[PDB]
Amino acid sequence: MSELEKAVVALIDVFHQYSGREGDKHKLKKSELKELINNELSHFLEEIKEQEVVDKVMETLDSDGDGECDFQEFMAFVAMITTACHEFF
Amino acid sequence: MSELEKAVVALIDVFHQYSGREGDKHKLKKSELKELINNELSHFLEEIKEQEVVDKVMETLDSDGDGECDFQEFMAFVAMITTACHEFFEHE
Ligand SMILES: *C1=C(SCCO)C(=O)c2ccccc2C1=O
Ligand SMILES: *C1=C(SCCO)C(=O)c2ccccc2C1=O
Ligand SMILES: [Ca+2]
Ligand SMILES: [Ca+2]
Ligand SMILES: [Ca+2]
Ligand SMILES: [Ca+2]
Repeated sequence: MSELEKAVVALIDVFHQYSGREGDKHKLKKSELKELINNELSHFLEEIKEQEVVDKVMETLDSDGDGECDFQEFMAFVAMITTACHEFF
Repeated sequence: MSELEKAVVALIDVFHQYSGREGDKHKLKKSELKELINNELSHFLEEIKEQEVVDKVMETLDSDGDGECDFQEFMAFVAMITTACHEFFEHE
């Protein structure tokens, strides 16, 4: 794979490393989303140490209202992060 | 860096490998977009050889109509590709 192709696959893989833990294997519940952020975005985003933040992040990401973050919603999160990083530089 | 953080950085890296080649250093013109697809998406998309094909890709991606693909528009392209890829496997 090229660098870009590897990045695409990594996005899918990381989503599933977390979505597949509990409940529906194709969505991130609050606890899965928290762990993804704390373990995999520790250099980019402040660590989540409060359940209120979990609740508010999920509210922001959960566009279809099912209480969880699906792949589409995760990709919108990735786009937000990547845009923020781009602006940073 | 986690794998996710490395992937994010790779997106920014690749965009800039191509956007700074010609003209506006912050956007992909058609030639730069063709080169990006042909060299970085050679396993996921058919090689571009015809003008009409790169014209159509740019038309599809160029949400703001300025004739080039900026970073936001590139990120939307990446999301399209990633979503399509993920649908080839169990995804529900
Ligand atoms: C991206 C980010 S994202 C910050 C939340 O919007 C970042 O914090 C960072 C820090 C240091 C080097 C690189 C980066 C990013 O690419
Ligand atoms: C990703 C892609 S790119 C999007 C194609 O519409 C792909 O073509 C593909 C084909 C076969 C297996 C896996 C994948 C992808 O992960
Ligand atoms: Ca789950
Ligand atoms: Ca949802
Ligand atoms: Ca350019
Ligand atoms: Ca544009």
